[PDB]
Amino acid sequence: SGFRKMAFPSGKVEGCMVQVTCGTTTLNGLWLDDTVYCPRHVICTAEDMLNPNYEDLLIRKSNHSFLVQAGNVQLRVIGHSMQNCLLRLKVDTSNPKTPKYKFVRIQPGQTFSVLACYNGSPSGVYQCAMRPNHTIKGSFLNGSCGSVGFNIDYDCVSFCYMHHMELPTGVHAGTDLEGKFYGPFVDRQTAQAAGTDTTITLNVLAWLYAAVINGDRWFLNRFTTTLNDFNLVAMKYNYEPLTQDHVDILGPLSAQTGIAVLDMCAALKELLQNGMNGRTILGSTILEDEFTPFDVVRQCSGVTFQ
Amino acid sequence: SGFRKMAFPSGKVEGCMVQVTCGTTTLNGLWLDDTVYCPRHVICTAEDMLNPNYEDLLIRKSNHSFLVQAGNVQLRVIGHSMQNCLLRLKVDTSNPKTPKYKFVRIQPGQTFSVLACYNGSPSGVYQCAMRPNHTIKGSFLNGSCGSVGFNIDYDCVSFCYMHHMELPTGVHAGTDLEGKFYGPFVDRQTAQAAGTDTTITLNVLAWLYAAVINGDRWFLNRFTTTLNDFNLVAMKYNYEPLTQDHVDILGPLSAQTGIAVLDMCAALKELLQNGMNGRTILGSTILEDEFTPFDVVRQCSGVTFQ
Ligand SMILES: CC(C)(C)c1ccc(N(C(=O)c2c[nH]cn2)[C@@H](C(=O)NC2CCCC2)c2cccnc2)cc1
Ligand SMILES: CC(C)(C)c1ccc(N(C(=O)c2c[nH]cn2)[C@@H](C(=O)NC2CCCC2)c2cccnc2)cc1
Repeated sequence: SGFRKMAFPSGKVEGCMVQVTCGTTTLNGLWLDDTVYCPRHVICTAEDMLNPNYEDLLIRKSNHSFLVQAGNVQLRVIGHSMQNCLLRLKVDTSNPKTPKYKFVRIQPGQTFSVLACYNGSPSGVYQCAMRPNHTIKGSFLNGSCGSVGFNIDYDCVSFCYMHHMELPTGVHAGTDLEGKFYGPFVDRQTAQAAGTDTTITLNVLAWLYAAVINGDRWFLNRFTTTLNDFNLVAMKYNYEPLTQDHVDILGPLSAQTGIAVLDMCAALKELLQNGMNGRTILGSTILEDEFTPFDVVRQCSGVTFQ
Repeated sequence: SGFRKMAFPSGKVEGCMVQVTCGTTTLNGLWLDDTVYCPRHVICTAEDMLNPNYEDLLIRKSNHSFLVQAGNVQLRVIGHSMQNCLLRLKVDTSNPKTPKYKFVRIQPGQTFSVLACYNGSPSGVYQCAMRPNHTIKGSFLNGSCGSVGFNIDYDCVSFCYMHHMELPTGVHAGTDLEGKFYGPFVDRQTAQAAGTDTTITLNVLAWLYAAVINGDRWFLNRFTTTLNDFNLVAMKYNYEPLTQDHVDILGPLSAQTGIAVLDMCAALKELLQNGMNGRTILGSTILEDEFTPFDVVRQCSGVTFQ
């Protein structure tokens, strides 16, 4: 029993974290086989983060401009190239701890684990959702850049996020492992701000199903709704519209609990309109949107507490 | 910026997890040097968990009654002994991944990371507080027994918890790594239930200091309180009394923010009496008690956002 934000075990990623220094700037990098990936802003001067030209800054560097440290061992850089907002540094040693891995680009609403690192040293792990506005609600201090986000399936690490910067509201922005930013953000100091966010409806529904699996039904009702009628309410409460594709995704959870998706939508409509009346669901006084249907299936029992 | 429940990186512990089987019962064990630690209830029959006599059950076992598997490798048991509610199985191989480690008994209100494991395979990591009633609000399914809790300081793993059982309310009970239960619980099926819990006042105060460090002061006020006057209110709201020792612990956070401890206590008194009026603190609509003063110092910047 229980239901917590649960991260993946971080050991396979810990063995990949290194420190990269260029000039006076140090940050984290990710060492897989004979390549080290890191944010390209490692080459950026202090006095000009307002308007860097990365092509012009990088052509002025040699391989020995970069210092890469794996623990207390120096890795010699033998090549370098820019890919989007990442640098790829070729090193003279293949990481003997490289796990089976893939690079994936994750979609808004999907979750991943973050290994927060400083100076190439892992410091903590936590689970995050990619918000609809393409930010994450992380916990990062100066020098956390280059920390990565990932999911693990059958001992294969799917890397999906590298941290680049903090926005004015204290939330975080970064790229996939091809160096393409999530959202409309850029790697320079500008006035950019996160856009308005929205609540991830599919995840709220998944979490209400988790509550039923774990034995709680207090918030159900005798009503149903049409998709369109629910979406009229969702707009009023800044929830994402529900689509037929999202209804289909909830099929297995609906089958395990015997609660039709549109019947759960009617329960959610009532909770939005009337509130929770001082009660809790899975220990929470608010509706939670940072668990996906997959996360619920991963964590909950496959047998409902009827 | 940000503030999350952050676990320690789990890799040093992952390399210690093994599977232990006796008869038809399988659970997790912890392999350090040439010893495997696991719950002694691994030797307990299905048809008699109501009244096991562990001395009488264990004398009927040999070394080869126990099967220990580290990944796909079998470890031969060459000795066994009971220590309180743990079994210590001596094996023929010293774990080459044994980290620097210690066993510690943690006090109520203190936090630790849990590596949830099934069949000796790590599945997830999360951060927990030891409640005043000696339970934890974990997330554990059948077969999670033997999963461990730990903290990490300068690459030394301090193991503090091994999971034994789930109580009727869905919370979890276990032992230190000497096999002594936290709380008044026993390793058999009885009517036992968690006692009434209480809110960890020292942790709430630490988290209000975290909110000031991160830049938010909305909940402060112009009042102060005496320790005794605060404790009268704490009793009404099921908060633990504040002691002078706990005031002293808050010294460094008070110094970093310039807010005297008893002045923060006055802020907390007002929040208990008046509520939060629809506002949030560090993203939360409720007062949070699962971060210790040490956790706040570990995670927050050492420079207040003034
Ligand atoms: C060069 C530029 C791309 C503009 C950049 C500058 C600073 C940082 N940041 C670092 O900490 C860092 C830089 N180099 C090594 N570390 C911090 C940051 O984004 N500050 C913002 C305010 C000014 C510019 C952006 C930070 C703090 C906490 C978490 N994540 C990042 C990142 C990017
Ligand atoms: C023998 C006894 C000590 C009574 C015991 C029995 C079952 C378990 N439990 C297991 O899963 C297990 C046993 N052996 C290997 N796994 C589960 C459990 O506590 N059920 C309770 C209801 C009946 C008895 C107690 C469990 C579920 C989820 C999380 N944690 C534990 C533990 C202890």
